[PDB]
Amino acid sequence: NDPGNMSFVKETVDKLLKGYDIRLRPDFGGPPVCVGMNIDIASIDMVSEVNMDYTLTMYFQQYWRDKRLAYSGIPLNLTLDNRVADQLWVPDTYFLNDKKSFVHGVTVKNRMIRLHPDGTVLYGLRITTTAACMMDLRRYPLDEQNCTLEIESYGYTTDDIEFYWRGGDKAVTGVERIELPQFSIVEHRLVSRNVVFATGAYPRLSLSFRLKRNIGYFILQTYMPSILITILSWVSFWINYDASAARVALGITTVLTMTTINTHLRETLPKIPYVKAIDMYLMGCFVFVFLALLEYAFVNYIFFSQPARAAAIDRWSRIVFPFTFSLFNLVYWLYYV
Amino acid sequence: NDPGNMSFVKETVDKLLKGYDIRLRPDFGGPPVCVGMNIDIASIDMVSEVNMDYTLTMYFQQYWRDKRLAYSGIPLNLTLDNRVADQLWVPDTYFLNDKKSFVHGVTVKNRMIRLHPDGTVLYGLRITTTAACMMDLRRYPLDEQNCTLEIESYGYTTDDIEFYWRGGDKAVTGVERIELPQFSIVEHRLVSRNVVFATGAYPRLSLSFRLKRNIGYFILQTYMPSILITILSWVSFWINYDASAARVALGITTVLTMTTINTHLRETLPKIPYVKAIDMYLMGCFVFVFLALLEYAFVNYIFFSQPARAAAIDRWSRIVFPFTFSLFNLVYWLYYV
Amino acid sequence: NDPGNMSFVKETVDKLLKGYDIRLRPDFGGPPVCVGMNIDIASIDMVSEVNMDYTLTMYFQQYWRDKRLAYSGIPLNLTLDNRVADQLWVPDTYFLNDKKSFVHGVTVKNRMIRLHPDGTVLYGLRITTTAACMMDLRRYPLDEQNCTLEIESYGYTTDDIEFYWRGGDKAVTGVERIELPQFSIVEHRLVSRNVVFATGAYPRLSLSFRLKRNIGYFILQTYMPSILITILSWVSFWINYDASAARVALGITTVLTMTTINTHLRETLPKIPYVKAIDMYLMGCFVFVFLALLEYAFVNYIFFSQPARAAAIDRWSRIVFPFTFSLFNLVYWLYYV
Amino acid sequence: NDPGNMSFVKETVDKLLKGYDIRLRPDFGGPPVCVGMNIDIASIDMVSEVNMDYTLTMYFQQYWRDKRLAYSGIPLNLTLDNRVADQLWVPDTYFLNDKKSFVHGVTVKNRMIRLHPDGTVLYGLRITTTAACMMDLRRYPLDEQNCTLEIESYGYTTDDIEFYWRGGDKAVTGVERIELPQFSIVEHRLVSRNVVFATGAYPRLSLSFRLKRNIGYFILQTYMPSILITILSWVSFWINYDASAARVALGITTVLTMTTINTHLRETLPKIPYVKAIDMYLMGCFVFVFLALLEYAFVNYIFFSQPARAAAIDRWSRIVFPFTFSLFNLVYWLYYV
Amino acid sequence: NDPGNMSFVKETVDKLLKGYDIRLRPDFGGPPVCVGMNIDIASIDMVSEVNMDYTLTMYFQQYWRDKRLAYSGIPLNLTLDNRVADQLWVPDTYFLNDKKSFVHGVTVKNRMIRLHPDGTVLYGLRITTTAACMMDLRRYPLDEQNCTLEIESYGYTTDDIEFYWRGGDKAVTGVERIELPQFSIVEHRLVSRNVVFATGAYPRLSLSFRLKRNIGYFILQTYMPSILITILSWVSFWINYDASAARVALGITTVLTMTTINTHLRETLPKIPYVKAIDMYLMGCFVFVFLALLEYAFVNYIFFSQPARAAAIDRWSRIVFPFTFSLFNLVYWLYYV
Ligand SMILES: *[C@@H]1O[C@H](CO)[C@@H](O[C@@H]2O[C@H](CO)[C@@H](O[C@@H]3O[C@H](CO[C@H]4O[C@H](CO)[C@@H](O)[C@H](O)[C@@H]4O)[C@@H](O)[C@H](O[C@H]4O[C@H](CO)[C@@H](O)[C@H](O)[C@@H]4O)[C@@H]3O)[C@H](O)[C@H]2NC(C)=O)[C@H](O)[C@H]1NC(C)=O
Ligand SMILES: *[C@@H]1O[C@H](CO)[C@@H](O[C@@H]2O[C@H](CO)[C@@H](O[C@@H]3O[C@H](CO[C@H]4O[C@H](CO)[C@@H](O)[C@H](O)[C@@H]4O)[C@@H](O)[C@H](O[C@H]4O[C@H](CO)[C@@H](O)[C@H](O)[C@@H]4O)[C@@H]3O)[C@H](O)[C@H]2NC(C)=O)[C@H](O)[C@H]1NC(C)=O
Ligand SMILES: *[C@@H]1O[C@H](CO)[C@@H](O[C@@H]2O[C@H](CO)[C@@H](O[C@@H]3O[C@H](CO[C@H]4O[C@H](CO)[C@@H](O)[C@H](O)[C@@H]4O)[C@@H](O)[C@H](O[C@H]4O[C@H](CO)[C@@H](O)[C@H](O)[C@@H]4O)[C@@H]3O)[C@H](O)[C@H]2NC(C)=O)[C@H](O)[C@H]1NC(C)=O
Ligand SMILES: *[C@@H]1O[C@H](CO)[C@@H](O[C@@H]2O[C@H](CO)[C@@H](O[C@@H]3O[C@H](CO[C@H]4O[C@H](CO)[C@@H](O)[C@H](O)[C@@H]4O)[C@@H](O)[C@H](O[C@H]4O[C@H](CO)[C@@H](O)[C@H](O)[C@@H]4O)[C@@H]3O)[C@H](O)[C@H]2NC(C)=O)[C@H](O)[C@H]1NC(C)=O
Ligand SMILES: *[C@@H]1O[C@H](CO)[C@@H](O[C@@H]2O[C@H](CO)[C@@H](O)[C@H](O)[C@H]2NC(C)=O)[C@H](O)[C@H]1NC(C)=O
Ligand SMILES: *[C@@H]1O[C@H](CO)[C@@H](O)[C@H](O)[C@H]1NC(C)=O
Ligand SMILES: *[C@@H]1O[C@H](CO)[C@@H](O)[C@H](O)[C@H]1NC(C)=O
Ligand SMILES: *[C@@H]1O[C@H](CO)[C@@H](O)[C@H](O)[C@H]1NC(C)=O
Ligand SMILES: *[C@@H]1O[C@H](CO)[C@@H](O)[C@H](O)[C@H]1NC(C)=O
Ligand SMILES: *[C@@H]1O[C@H](CO)[C@@H](O)[C@H](O)[C@H]1NC(C)=O
Ligand SMILES: [Cl-]
Ligand SMILES: [Cl-]
Ligand SMILES: [Cl-]
Ligand SMILES: [Cl-]
Ligand SMILES: [Cl-]
Repeated sequence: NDPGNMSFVKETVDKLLKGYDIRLRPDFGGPPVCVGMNIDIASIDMVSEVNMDYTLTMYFQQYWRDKRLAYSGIPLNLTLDNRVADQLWVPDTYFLNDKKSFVHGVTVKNRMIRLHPDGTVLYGLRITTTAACMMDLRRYPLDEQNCTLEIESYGYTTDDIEFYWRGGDKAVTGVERIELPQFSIVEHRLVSRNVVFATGAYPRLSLSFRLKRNIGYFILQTYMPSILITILSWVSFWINYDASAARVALGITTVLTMTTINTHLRETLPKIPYVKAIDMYLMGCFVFVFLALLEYAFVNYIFFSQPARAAAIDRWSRIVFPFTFSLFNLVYWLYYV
Repeated sequence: NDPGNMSFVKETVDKLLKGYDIRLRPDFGGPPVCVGMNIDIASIDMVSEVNMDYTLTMYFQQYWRDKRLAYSGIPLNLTLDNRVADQLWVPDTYFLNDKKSFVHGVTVKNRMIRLHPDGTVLYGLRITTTAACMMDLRRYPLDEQNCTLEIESYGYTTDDIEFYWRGGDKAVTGVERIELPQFSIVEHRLVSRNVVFATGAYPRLSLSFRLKRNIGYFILQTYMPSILITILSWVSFWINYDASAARVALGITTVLTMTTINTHLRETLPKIPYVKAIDMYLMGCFVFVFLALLEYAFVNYIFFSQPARAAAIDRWSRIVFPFTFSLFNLVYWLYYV
Repeated sequence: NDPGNMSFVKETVDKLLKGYDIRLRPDFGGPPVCVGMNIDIASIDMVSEVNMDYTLTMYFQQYWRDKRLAYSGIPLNLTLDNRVADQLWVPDTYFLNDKKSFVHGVTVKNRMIRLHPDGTVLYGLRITTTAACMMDLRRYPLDEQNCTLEIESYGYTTDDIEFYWRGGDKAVTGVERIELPQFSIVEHRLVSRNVVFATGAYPRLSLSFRLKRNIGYFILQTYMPSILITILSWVSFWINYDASAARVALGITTVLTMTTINTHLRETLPKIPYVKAIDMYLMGCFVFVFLALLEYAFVNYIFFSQPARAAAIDRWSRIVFPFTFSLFNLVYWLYYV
Repeated sequence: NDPGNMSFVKETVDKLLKGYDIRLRPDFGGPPVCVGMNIDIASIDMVSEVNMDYTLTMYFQQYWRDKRLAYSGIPLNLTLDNRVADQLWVPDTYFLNDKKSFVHGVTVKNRMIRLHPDGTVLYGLRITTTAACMMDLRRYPLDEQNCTLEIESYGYTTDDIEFYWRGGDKAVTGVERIELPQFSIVEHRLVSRNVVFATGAYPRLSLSFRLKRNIGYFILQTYMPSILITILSWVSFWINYDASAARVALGITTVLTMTTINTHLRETLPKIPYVKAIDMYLMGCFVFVFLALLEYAFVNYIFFSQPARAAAIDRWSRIVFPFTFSLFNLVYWLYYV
Repeated sequence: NDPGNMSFVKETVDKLLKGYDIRLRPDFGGPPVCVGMNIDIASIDMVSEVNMDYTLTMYFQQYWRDKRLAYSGIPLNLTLDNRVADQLWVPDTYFLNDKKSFVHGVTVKNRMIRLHPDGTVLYGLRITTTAACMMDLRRYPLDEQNCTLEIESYGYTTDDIEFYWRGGDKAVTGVERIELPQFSIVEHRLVSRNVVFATGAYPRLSLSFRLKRNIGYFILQTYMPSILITILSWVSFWINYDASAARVALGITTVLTMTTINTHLRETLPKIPYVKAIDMYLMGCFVFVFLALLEYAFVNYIFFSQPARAAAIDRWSRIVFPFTFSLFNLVYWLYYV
């Protein structure tokens, strides 16, 4: 009779849990129970190309109705201590593609249960999850990635449990507040579908983001140092061919410098082994400095016999190398845009 | 009647827990319960730019009143074993921006419960928490950071629970004893406010520090080696231009040395990819050594035809390079102070 | 009488667990209980040569019959909450070669129990396991690996429990969907056998894959840089022998470049210490550049006394080195194919 | 009556735990309970300068008297299974400066409870703890460190619990058996005191060690390579000044070699950023090789105009550089001893 | 009467656990209980010189008799579910030198309990343990190590529990199947003894292995590259002394190459700081290349004044350096064999 009477509320709640069976879903043997889900994305911790995964922190909320929990006489929504969730049936929701997830537990287990007079249950969890994201890094670092989060029921088919995004397209919030230092989020989508398996159709909810990488860092730290070394290799062309020590030292040191750039960048670059766009550019620049030293090899071999022809080779090399390298840049960036 | 009678105290405490409901907050259905909080900061373990987080160890204390726990006849404050906290209602306090936190449990769970005759509860926890701190590292290593710790109730709105800093501005202690090897704490602030959400206003407490990085290490290990290499590149100007091997070797080795400095520092520097102030300085010095070798390319090309003009270019380069580099230093440090 | 009557189903299930003993296997003291197993491979997280292990995520399902759990009157398959599995006997199945495995527990423990009227139990678990895989890396990176997963009963012999692959060769699914960036799966096999131990025969199930490594990355990043340095060393042969500084600098810098390639690749290469095929090729190329500099040592020592003989040595070196290196390549790749 | 009668001992122990309250300390409301502590140090796992902590494994024993546990008729000390400790009051002892600690649990929880007829309790735990140790590394690697372990009661003041070292100065054993590869233990001290806090005085026990680092490794691997490069730079002085290519190459390569030593040592050196003694020596040697190349710059500029003065500068440089470097060594080692 | 009657077996087992006290050892107050132990070594995961520990996976079995568990009428050995071990007394066996150990728990806790009619208990556990192994690495990488596993009772003295190796020298199996990529096992020993402590003698079992490292990897990757650089330094002796640029560049580049070998190997070598045999060889080779460049310093200083004496120094250096280096190799390998 009195909502503020704590003794009466204890009697009301104990009546709900008297005879309550946690092993049975609501409306057992009848129509499936519809569970609505909405996510408040706290942050995206990291996106790892080496491990092919990303880490996500979110507020995961589930919304279903259990008529066994309906109470009367109290015109209020009962927010209960999170330890009562162990005494109730909850959906066996799991993330299909997650690798390691947990529920925060400081200072208490980050969980909330809110009851409603008609039997509706609001069930919230603060979850940090690492989900697998297979990344196509052929265009690295100019790549665009699409990482998803799959939500499914572990043991119940669509004859028992159905999923939907509560609130429509606005079910997932906090996407605009995500601050990824390396990526920029382009779009996010919410997909609801049933997936047919051996044991029957299973409810499925999908949340996906499209990530576009920021290339500003790689231009300054990776492409620019390699270009300048390639430019520096062409200095040998304008050096007089009689100076054997100067042009050989200049040619071989640029090759030495190029290898140091290549070898040390591999430590900073992702450890995943296969061909990438950045590797094609770095190897392309190494070929040019390799051919620049070979150019002087031909000139130095024929400088004594045919000075006019040796000088002619050197003069043309002052144009072919800048033109071919610029032509190589044109085709490379057009193919990677 | 006798405070020292252990049997009587057991009877008194068991009476308090007889009929006690942990699922209901104090004054359920009535005015919100006010929870006072104070923090004793044990230490700040680390501040990570790569992970964008910091680790904090603290004594977290909560102070509320529960009239269900009021006892009479014992004019003493009852300090109970920490296992009794599981038999009482405690606030569902959590840290909004934490990534991984735990309560120490050696040799026992680091927790204390103290009861008072009027029903007041003192609840302490020793917590190590890793909290996310988004760092703006454009001015790295001359950056100044502001890392916070957000405290909020997980399931209760301001109609049920209210937060305040117990003791005012002196609620948080131990800040002056924090010893960060890399940072110096400038100020800390305590903020109390209510944040409006979809489900209503939520109590919020904020503790923030301002961190100023120490630049002494970077001057000796990063800026000084790069400056001296740039100074060493200008030695080629005073070397006679006829010595083709000497000036070419000197010019190309400084470029080789500069790349080794750049590549190896990236391992020591933070792994976060984007433009930083230190990167601008390192790349700026590489341009100067790159142009120093290009300067001899022009001189060596025209030394035979116009010795006077080639010598004139060399003479002016002994002034422009020191002046431009000093001018570059002036604008760089003024823009980063 | 009514399948949709939740109260009747609770009575039926409680009758099954009344007097049920979890310490005794089904048909205790009689014929062994046959447990059928099928695996749905979610993914293969990683394959580590340094740790000699691979990480696997899968849906592990076990299928046995317990006549103590037979129920009548309900013509339906009872899917129960996963917390009921603690109240039933389950096989003590473990993975023989695993190093670290766990069952996912977000948002609930990833586990399902399904009962059938005849007493059959379907028991599913989502398990991430790290299994030891001893790899023969003599042919690295042209190696082919065979990693297995051994399934055995911990405490029961074949007189008590028997294993079989439920569904035959189609028991394990999802192998075709595995996407390993570095490896390609060639075949998988299912083996069932009994292994005789000291305490008797034990049931055993084996799932093995054959992995073939992708060599495309190593050709571009490891073999190609080393070959080009070896080619660049032969440039000294066509350089005139009077230029002492040029040929010595060219010869010694290629050795310097080769060491930098060798030393830095070790960081990228697996940390396991022993002889590998890639090490033989890298050391072979170092011998050629080492002998190239020794070739000029002989020429420079006898150029003054016998110019004709010194020139003859240089002329033959322009053929022997390309021929021997090509001959070395022919034998190397034939032995490693 | 019969000590060997297992049934009688069960009756005696069950009588002690009948009515026993774990929430109340012994002599509740009366004099404080004195807890004696002794530690058997198993090992010191590691000492980390990067993390500013050390790892310790020890046998932690606590010794107090509880008259509620007094028994008569059995003239024996009852060693009970470690699961009985959960049914008894134990001190809330914790380590003030620990970062991560645990109690070993294989094959059982490493814990022992021994009862005595007068009510005395012996309570042992095998604990591995990581304790914070703030290290002053200005004199690194010639530093001497003092790492402590603070022991305190979490919730009880000196009015309730008092601490003392059981056995006096011999309370802590196993210090002489500690084998640190990098450090040598000089002394250890045991301190007992009461620390006044806001809520009153708290018992405190302190165990501290003084660690002296071993410098033999750094002499061979760090100081010796840098000294020899500095010695090698002076070779240019005895080289004839007409050889422009030789002295420039020798001077610039020593600078290149010095940077490689500096950059690569940072990976092996601790990652903590600030000035250290080793950094001063490495930077000092770089200045000498930097000035050695500048010395030839002056000589090469004036060799044509004033050969006598240019030769005079070279002759004096053969003495000033060895003398200044030796003078630099004298002041450096005297200031760091 | 009927072994196959599951109801009768439940009655028999429940009778054993009726009145059973887990806090008391078998034959409490009487003769000590003898516990037999045998180990089936599954594998040795890794041996870490940096952490001074090794990881071991094994089947740990304990064999004792408890007359309280004797049953009659069932002529069979009762294999029970592993959850019954929590209802029985088990020895408090722990590993003295372990650092981190756990019992596998997928799909169940890897544990078995087998009862016998006379009261004998067979108790098995699958344990992965990391045990501390102090390694003497003065002879690294030609070192031979002896790693042990100490087994002891935590709380019981020899008056209560006694240990023995069940099966004699054949108690530990699977040693011959251990496959360490870096080490080869020479011998293993089983030791049983009582260790006298302050509180009395304690039972102790010791299992130790002798490990011999494989040096094949270090010969190819560490010793061979350093030897060839030292050989390459002697090329300067046969180069004509008039070529100042050639011999200086050759001498200083070998020093540069040697430092790169030394610095980069430290990353691959163990991080433990102190003198090792490999460090002596690497530093010895650096002295030879250091003295080789100093040899030309003397020759170049006196070539103009005394060409005959300068040539004489060069001629003798072609013999002393190969002889001293070979003499250095002879003493080094004899002292390290
Ligand atoms: C990252 O990558 C993933 C995987 O490719 C992308 O996920 C896909 O997203 C698209 C939408 O952008 C999904 O397409 C939609 O699927 C809905 C569900 O499909 C189920 O139901 C339909 C029948 O309704 C069945 O045919 C189907 O088999 C499933 O059972 C559909 O309802 C949608 O249909 C709507 O649009 C079509 C036109 O496209 C209309 O004709 C319809 O009337 C209706 O309006 C639609 O087809 C697709 O299913 C998702 N794939 C998966 C595997 O889930 C992410 O979008 C991507 N991320 C980003 C940022 O791009
Ligand atoms: C990775 O490496 C592992 C280990 O080498 C390979 O595993 C082996 O796989 C082969 C099959 O490819 C297995 O061979 C088969 O074993 C079955 C079980 O053996 C038990 O039972 C037989 C009697 O039936 C006993 O003799 C034996 O001792 C065992 O107790 C056999 O039933 C199979 O026999 C079938 O084929 C033979 C011909 O080969 C016929 O004569 C038979 O009639 C019958 O049709 C067969 O012998 C082998 O046992 C596996 N080894 C282990 C240790 O399990 C993986 O295959 C490999 N991975 C890849 C991808 O290659
Ligand atoms: C690593 O660094 C720590 C911190 O600096 C060192 O710890 C200190 O150790 C010294 C001893 O070496 C301690 O000094 C002793 O403290 C005792 C306790 O102090 C309490 O009680 C006294 C009154 O008795 C109060 O004044 C005080 O405020 C405390 O409440 C004292 O009892 C000792 O006094 C004894 O010596 C003095 C002379 O020194 C005599 O006059 C006295 O009569 C008596 O005999 C003494 O003062 C010091 O307290 C420790 N500091 C801390 C913070 O605990 C470690 O020693 C160091 N490690 C190594 C290896 O050097
Ligand atoms: C790695 O390093 C460890 C530590 O050094 C080695 O462990 C030692 O192994 C040897 C055997 O190889 C052990 O020696 C034996 O110890 C037994 C137990 O000693 C207890 O009991 C005896 C009395 O019986 C007491 O004197 C002693 O103090 C102990 O209380 C002895 O019973 C053995 O005696 C047998 O041999 C001797 C001759 O050597 C005969 O005279 C006896 O009659 C009898 O037959 C023997 O002394 C030694 O105890 C171990 N040390 C430790 C600390 O446990 C490992 O062997 C090594 N690993 C490898 C692979 O080498
Ligand atoms: C029990 O705790 C209360 C609260 O800490 C103590 O009350 C304080 O008493 C001091 C004086 O001793 C006052 O200065 C404070 O203002 C009081 N605080 C409050 C909230 O009342 C009380 O003294 C303690 N009881 C005992 C026996 O120590
Ligand atoms: C509060 O509810 C309890 C339980 O129904 C009841 O006994 C009590 O009388 C109520 N309070 C009042 C003031 O009536
Ligand atoms: C202590 O309290 C108990 C419980 O109220 C009571 O039975 C006992 O008599 C008290 N002690 C004394 C000495 O009265
Ligand atoms: C449902 O089953 C319960 C338990 O057997 C029974 O008491 C109840 O009457 C059943 N429902 C109906 C509508 O009969
Ligand atoms: C052992 O103690 C029990 C409990 O006190 C008692 O019933 C039994 O008789 C004792 N044993 C003997 C031989 O008296
Ligand atoms: C099996 O044992 C139970 C318990 O002792 C007994 O009641 C039952 O009669 C036995 N079975 C048969 C067939 O006698
Ligand atoms: Cl957490
Ligand atoms: Cl802890
Ligand atoms: Cl998980
Ligand atoms: Cl452990
Ligand atoms: Cl495990």
